[PDB]
Amino acid sequence: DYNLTEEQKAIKAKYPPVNRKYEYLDHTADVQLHAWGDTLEEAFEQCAMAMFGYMTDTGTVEPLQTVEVETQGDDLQSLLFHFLDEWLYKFSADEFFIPREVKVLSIDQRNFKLRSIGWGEEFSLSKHPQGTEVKAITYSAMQVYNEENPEVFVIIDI
Repeated sequence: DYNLTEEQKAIKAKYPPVNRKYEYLDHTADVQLHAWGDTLEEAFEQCAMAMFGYMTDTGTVEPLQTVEVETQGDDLQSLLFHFLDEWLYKFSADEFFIPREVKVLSIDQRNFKLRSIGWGEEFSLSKHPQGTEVKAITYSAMQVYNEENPEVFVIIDI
């Protein structure tokens, strides 16, 4: 939860809220993200939105521009890692993109390939509430469950 300007509240009211299927467990130097959904694809996209949700109130981001992230791994855990790593790099460099919403179109469970898409705009300290900088994705405790109730767990450094 953040404190919003009047302008930020107005943008949040103009766009549909994103359903939140994630939660945080805070520690001194890192945070565990837990995300879930009806599909593994939904658990992945919720994990990405949980990550960006730690940096700002993504409800205040306008869905002006579209950005695609495609990636591969050697298993589902490393696929998740590189998926989050690539989205974090879209934010931290180049176009400094912050997604309001992320969608995972497909995960190839055989080859560990993924296609995803996000809608958003350039991050800006004046338009977007300041949250906490995500310094890195860590790989020490990736967890992926891909049975009846898909869910993922990841630790990010702050």
